Amino acid sequence: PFACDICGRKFARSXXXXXXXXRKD
Ligand SMILES: [Zn+2]
Repeated sequence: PFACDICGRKFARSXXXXXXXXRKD
């Protein structure tokens, strides 16, 4: 795994890394 800064949570690698929703909301 790897963690986000902005979430403080663990995730995989995942071509949905389409979460670039850290540009607009
Ligand atoms: Zn995140």
